[PDB]
Amino acid sequence: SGFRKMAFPSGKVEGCMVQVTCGTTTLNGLWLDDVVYCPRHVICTSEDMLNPNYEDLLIRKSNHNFLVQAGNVQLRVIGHSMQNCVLKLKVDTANPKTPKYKFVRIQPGQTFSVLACYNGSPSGVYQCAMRPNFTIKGSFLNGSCGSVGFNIDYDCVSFCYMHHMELPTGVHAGTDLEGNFYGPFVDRQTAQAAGTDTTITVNVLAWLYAAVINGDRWFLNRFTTTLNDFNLVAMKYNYEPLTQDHVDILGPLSAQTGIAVLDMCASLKELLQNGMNGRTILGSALLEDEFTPFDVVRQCS
Amino acid sequence: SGFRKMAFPSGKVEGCMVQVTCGTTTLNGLWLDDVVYCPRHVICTSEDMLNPNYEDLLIRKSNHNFLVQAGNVQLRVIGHSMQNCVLKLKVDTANPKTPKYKFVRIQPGQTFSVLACYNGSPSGVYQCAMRPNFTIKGSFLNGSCGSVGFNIDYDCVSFCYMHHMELPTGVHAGTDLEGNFYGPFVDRQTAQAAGTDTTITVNVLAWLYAAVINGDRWFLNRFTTTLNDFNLVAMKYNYEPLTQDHVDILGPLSAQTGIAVLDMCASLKELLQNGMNGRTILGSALLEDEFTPFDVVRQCS
Ligand SMILES: *[C@](O)(C(N)=O)[C@H](CC1CCC1)NC(=O)[C@@H]1[C@@H]2[C@H](CN1C(=O)[C@@H](NC(=O)NC(C)(C)C)C(C)(C)C)C2(C)C
Ligand SMILES: *[C@](O)(C(N)=O)[C@H](CC1CCC1)NC(=O)[C@@H]1[C@@H]2[C@H](CN1C(=O)[C@@H](NC(=O)NC(C)(C)C)C(C)(C)C)C2(C)C
Repeated sequence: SGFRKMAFPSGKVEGCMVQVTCGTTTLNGLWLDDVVYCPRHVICTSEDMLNPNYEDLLIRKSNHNFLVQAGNVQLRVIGHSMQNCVLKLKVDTANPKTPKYKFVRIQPGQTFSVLACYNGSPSGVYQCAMRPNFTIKGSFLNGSCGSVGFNIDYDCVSFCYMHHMELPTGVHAGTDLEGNFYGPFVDRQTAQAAGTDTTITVNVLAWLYAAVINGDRWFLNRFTTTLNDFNLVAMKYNYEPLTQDHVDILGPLSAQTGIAVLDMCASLKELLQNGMNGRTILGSALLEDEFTPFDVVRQCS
Repeated sequence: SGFRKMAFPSGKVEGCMVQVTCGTTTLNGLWLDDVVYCPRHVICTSEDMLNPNYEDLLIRKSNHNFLVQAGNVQLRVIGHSMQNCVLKLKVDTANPKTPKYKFVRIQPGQTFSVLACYNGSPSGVYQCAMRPNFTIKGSFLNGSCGSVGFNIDYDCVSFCYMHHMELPTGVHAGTDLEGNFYGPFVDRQTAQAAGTDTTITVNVLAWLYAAVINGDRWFLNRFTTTLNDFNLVAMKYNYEPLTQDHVDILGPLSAQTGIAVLDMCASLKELLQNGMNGRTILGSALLEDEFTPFDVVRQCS
């Protein structure tokens, strides 16, 4: 019983966090086998970041320009390369705490846990969703760059995010672990517009199913809608369109609760048109959209 | 920038979680040095739990009645004792992953991270507050008993909660790590009334300071109140009284933001009397009360 924003246990990732220093710039790195991954702008001075040519900046760097600290132990860099927006520092020692892992590039609307780190030391863990506009609403201060986002499936850590930058609205942007940014952003200190964000409709529906599983039921009704009629209301309230693939994904939850997906859409439509009128769902006065259907099944086990 | 419900990194606790089986009952245990701590009702059958005499039930148990599994390895119990509502199983092996640790009994309104576990395997981590009525609003399913709550300060894990039971409202109750329940509850399957809960006033104020630190400022005003006048409004809205000790604790946050504690009380009073009128604070449409002043200082670092 109960429903919380639940992150994955962070131990397997904690053992991979290191500190990377280049000149006067210090941030976090991810130590897997004998490679340390970190944002490539660790090689930049502040005046470099305004319009950097990373090829030129890196060609002027040597292995001894990179100071990597794994706790108390300093790791010797024996090689460096650049992949997209990440820097790969080959080190002399294989991380003995390397878990079974993969790199994955996630789709918008998917969730992951973030291990916030500073100077290579983990500070906290929390859940985030990749927004439809490919930003994330994290909690990041100066020094958090290189912190990673991840999911776990049995004994495998799927890394999906590395933190690079903060947007003027206080939201955050970064890359997959192969250095490709999510969204249209670039690692250059220049005006960059984030797209207008939207609400992740399939996640709101999954969260409504979690509420029913936990006994929150006041929002249900006997009406129904068509998938096409629901999407016309969703468009008005800046919700993402619901597809039949979304309906199929919500299959197991609909079967467990006995509430057809299109029936739950009718209840969501009324919540959008009427509001909640002083009531709450799972302790929230807002419609919550950073729980995936998998997140609900996992926690409501 | 940003503000999230942030749990402590869970790695140090993950290495302590084991599985304890007694007959047909299986739950989680905490393995520290050569002792395994778990809820004492692991020795109960379902008909025992309706009105158990734990002294009689335990006197009929032997060491070989306790099956402890640490991952793949089975731990041999060489001794057992009962402390309040916890069972202490002495094992033949000292846990090599034992962190620096303490047992602490927390005050209501304090927060902690929970590592939800099933069959000795960590499932997720989230933040909880000890409610004024000494329940917690966790996320616990069958098999989660023995999961622990904790805080971390540098390299020391302060354990403060072990999970025992679910209340009919879906809220949760448990003990400190020395077996003393929080609140009036007992580990017996009998009607037990939880006290009427209240809102943790000092935490709401801390969260309002976090909002100002992050640029959420619409709720401020130029009014002020007296501590006595504020507490009269707090009593009407089922908020806990604010003490001068609470005011002193909010000192560092008030100094960082330049907003006097009693000035923030005036803004909270207006939020209570008027509502938020379709606005949000730190992404919430409700006044949030499970962030302590320490939680804010830690995350808004
Ligand atoms: C990390 O590298 C770190 N050391 O933790 C750092 C985190 C930020 C939080 C303040 C310091 N990231 C950057 O410094 C990042 C590097 C330059 C500029 N960066 C920013 O995050 C800037 N944002 C920004 O200019 N955003 C746009 C370009 C306007 C959209 C800050 C103004 C927040 C510093 C680069 C390469 C993007
Ligand atoms: C744990 O021991 C476990 N194995 O995970 C278990 C968790 C609950 C969640 C359903 C199983 N806790 C108990 O079984 C606990 C043991 C008996 C009864 N318990 C309950 O949690 C019951 N609650 C309850 O009766 N609450 C009161 C007494 C009405 C306030 C359940 C009805 C939820 C099983 C004891 C000793 C309290």
